Amino acid sequence: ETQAVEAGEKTVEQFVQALNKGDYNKAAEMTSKKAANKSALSEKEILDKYQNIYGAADVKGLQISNLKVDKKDDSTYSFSYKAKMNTSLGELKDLSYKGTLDRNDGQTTINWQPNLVFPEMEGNDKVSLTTQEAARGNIIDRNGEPLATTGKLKQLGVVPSKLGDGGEKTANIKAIASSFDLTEDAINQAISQSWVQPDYFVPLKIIDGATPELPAGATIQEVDGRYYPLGEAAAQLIGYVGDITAEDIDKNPELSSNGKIGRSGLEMAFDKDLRGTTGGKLSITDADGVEKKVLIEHEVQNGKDIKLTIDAKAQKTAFDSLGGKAGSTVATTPKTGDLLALASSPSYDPNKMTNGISQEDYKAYEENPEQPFISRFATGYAPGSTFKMITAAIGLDNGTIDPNEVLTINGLKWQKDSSWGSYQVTRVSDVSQVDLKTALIYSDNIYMAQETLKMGEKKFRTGLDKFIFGEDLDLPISMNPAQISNEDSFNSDILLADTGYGQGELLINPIQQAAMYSVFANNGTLVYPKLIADKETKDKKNVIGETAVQTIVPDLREVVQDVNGTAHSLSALGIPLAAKTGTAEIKEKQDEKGKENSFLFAFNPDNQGYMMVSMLENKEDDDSATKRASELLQYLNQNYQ
Repeated sequence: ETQAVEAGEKTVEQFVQALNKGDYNKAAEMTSKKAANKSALSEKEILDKYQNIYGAADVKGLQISNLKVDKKDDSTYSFSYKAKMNTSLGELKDLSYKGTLDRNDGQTTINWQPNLVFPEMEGNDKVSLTTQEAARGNIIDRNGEPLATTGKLKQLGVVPSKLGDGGEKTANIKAIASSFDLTEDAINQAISQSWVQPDYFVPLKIIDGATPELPAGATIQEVDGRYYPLGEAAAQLIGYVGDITAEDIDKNPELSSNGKIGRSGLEMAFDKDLRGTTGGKLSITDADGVEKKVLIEHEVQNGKDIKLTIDAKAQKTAFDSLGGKAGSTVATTPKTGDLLALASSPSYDPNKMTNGISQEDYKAYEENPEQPFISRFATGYAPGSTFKMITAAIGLDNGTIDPNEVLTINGLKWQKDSSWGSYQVTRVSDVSQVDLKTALIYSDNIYMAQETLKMGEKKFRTGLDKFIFGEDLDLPISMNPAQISNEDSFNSDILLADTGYGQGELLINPIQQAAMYSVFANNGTLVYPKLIADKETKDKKNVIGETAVQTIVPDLREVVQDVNGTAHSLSALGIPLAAKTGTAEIKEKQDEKGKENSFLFAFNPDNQGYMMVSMLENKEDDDSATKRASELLQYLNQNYQ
């Protein structure tokens, strides 16, 4: 009729969680009085020992197993268990702890001994901790410009002794809370931490913006931190870093209990390569410091740099050009696949994200219907009517499209026959006589719809299978493979027609679009995009025939040169351009009225030096991808020959 084991097991479990959370006072309180067969130190000494050892090594995730609590005599119970914990030098597994407990007046306490810090420690043994911190690698652009690196950050903090006494301190803390949007409790918790000394500086917040008037006690210090020079302009590509938490540790035991881990983008994708290995040594020594046991010993390894094909100026110009609207712009050197820019708008501040963003500003990002967190350049979209040039090329190669055949088209709408019900393909300009060249110039959907249907699904898919639908691109960016449609067959004349001018169920991301459109700058050879600068160029030959390319390209120049071309506004720039505009019209079940995406494909047809693909999502009034492309084009044309 005994159930004092219940309380026994529980005490050890309460002691351990107390240490797990760093409440060393609480763990000290659960220990027996100091005496020969009880605790070896007063509770204050005990508190201090854990604070100096466990606090310095930043011990977290202390977890036990095999908890056995057997009784030996009336007022004494033995205990033992296995455990692991994580430190600032990594995990510590296979630890065997053992001890006894004192039962008295209902309560049960721990007969503390040094071996409940670390096993085999005895008497006045000590712990030595040395740390060699490893610098996180930098993500740099094609010319070495920094995209993720270390920077000097403005850190607000207070010096307790300079805060005053009694009411004055309370008045100063109030003022700091106002001027910097902080809580009094937050500030007070921070000043109470044990490492703090009267004249020491205690950090409170990273100041991104001008520095307000500083109240007594408050001060700013420039400190090192991860820094993103392009800020939001490359936020989705690069991602951001955050504090390591237990969950990360569970998965990776080599992770330092305190440190930084990438949360998205390349920071995450290359986190192992960028973090390196933290060095140092945790060991037990006797009272004199003579090494007794080595618990952990690592050699420091600085992370390595990751060099991209990105051009930091193109990236910034690409992002800025989207004017804060929903959209994406991708730019490459089509002959090699180098990714010069990967812009997605809107975006988020990666510096605020890494430096402690409020919960409200974080939700406002995630809840924004325009989704600034998504990587639009890695998200599948219907490619729009720019895709007409792909359908055209396929038709020239298989002989179903004669560039000289002139179609008679009346009005802005057309259906094959009344089996289409109320559906009709729509074009923007009412041009009566339309051949391939005229269809490209005017961006005529009806012409291409008619030609696709004439071609038939079998020939059309035979051309499309030569591209990259279904392929997983070799890039450190998460994405789904492009698709023609949801199933293997369209099983619909309408869907077939629609896919020919780029709507229907096509889903291709801007990077994938750029890969496919590279055939016009490589005489029909497809060049796979690359992001890592040292990577070997990869290509696929004969995706489209040389003759198709040679026929379409001079037509694309007219898209710009011809007074009626849809990209004629770009001819005022006076630079060599082959272009194809497009639109995608998608259905609605909430606004009712459909939304329209606007696109621009452009490249230098004289030197094939650069290529761009840009989308303005849900364009308004007279905005277009084309009206925003001039600055990026000017810059690429000057620099990529």
